[PDB]
Amino acid sequence: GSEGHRTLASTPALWASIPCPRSELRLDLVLPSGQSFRWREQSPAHWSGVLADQVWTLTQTEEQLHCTVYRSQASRPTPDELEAVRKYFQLDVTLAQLYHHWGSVDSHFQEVAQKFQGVRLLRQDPIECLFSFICSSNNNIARITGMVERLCQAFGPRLIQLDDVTYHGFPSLQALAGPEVEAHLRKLGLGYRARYVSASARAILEEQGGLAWLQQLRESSYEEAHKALCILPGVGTKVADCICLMALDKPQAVPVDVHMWHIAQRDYSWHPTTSQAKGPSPQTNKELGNFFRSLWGPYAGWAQAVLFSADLRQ
DNA sequence: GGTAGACCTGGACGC
DNA sequence: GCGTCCAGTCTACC
Ligand SMILES: Nc1nc2[nH]c(N)nc2c(=O)[nH]1
Ligand SMILES: [Ca+2]
Repeated sequence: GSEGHRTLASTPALWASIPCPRSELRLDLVLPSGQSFRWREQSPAHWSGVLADQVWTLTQTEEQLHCTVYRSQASRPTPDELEAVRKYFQLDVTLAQLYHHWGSVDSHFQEVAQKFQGVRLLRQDPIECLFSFICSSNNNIARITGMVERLCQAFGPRLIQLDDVTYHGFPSLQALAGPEVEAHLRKLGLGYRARYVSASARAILEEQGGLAWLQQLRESSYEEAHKALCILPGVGTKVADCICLMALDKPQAVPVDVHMWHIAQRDYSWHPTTSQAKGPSPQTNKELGNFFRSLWGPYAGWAQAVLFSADLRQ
């Protein structure tokens, strides 16, 4: 009982709650949907992963989000620690207000959103988000998840061990810039993205001024941020958009992938207009992004997450 | 400025 | 069982 991944039932005294209705968040729809790749449902309806340099397990009831953290004497999450979670899930943003608005201007959204509530955006660490999505290009969520895992296991700080699972913090820039990192990543199966991670780690550290350069984009403008990211190797329109949206507070950023193209064509009968090409291309992708923004507004990136997540459930 | 394949790696087909 | 197909970014021309 004292060992292994905790459960709300097995270690009651070891869980603190946070007011949060299923309407505001659905762990099962958010955590495995390709925003963050480091959450695993170790026990049914119980998700474990690293949050703010500590390992947590989370599970929810109808109106509560149950949180438990592994740090020395096993205690309960403190009010400050719970605050780290509220920030991770950006709980100050009311999902119901957004859903209402989107559903109100988009018929199709209302339709889909009635069966997929609780899909919101995680507020992620810039570095993890950056490299995690560099590994996402021309790839599938299942594969990306393993790559990210092995990556953290090889270059990330070892945290704690639950059962046979050893958790690691996300690798530092210096670590990812180290010697022979690409080669090691290749043996780890990242394919040609091994070089991207390495190259981008070094470019940021030995050309852009380092971490301060990234962290600073949060205050910059979507246009600026997205522009600056494409500098980095392996970071194109999509990855840049994912980073802006998921880690830089750019809620209007709309990543364009295979899923968003299908959704556009199938549910909106969309077609590029200002672009002569009628298939994916730097031009058409850019236009699609604008179309969704024009369609959903300032939080288009969040609306996009709802449909994207629902489109995975096929 | 705007299109072609080429591209690591498996799960999933189709044959 | 073996050969496609599929889940973005970059480069080589046009
Ligand atoms: N459009 C889009 N593509 C994605 N890829 C991954 N991995 N996550 C997303 C997402 O949220 N949106
Ligand atoms: Ca594709």
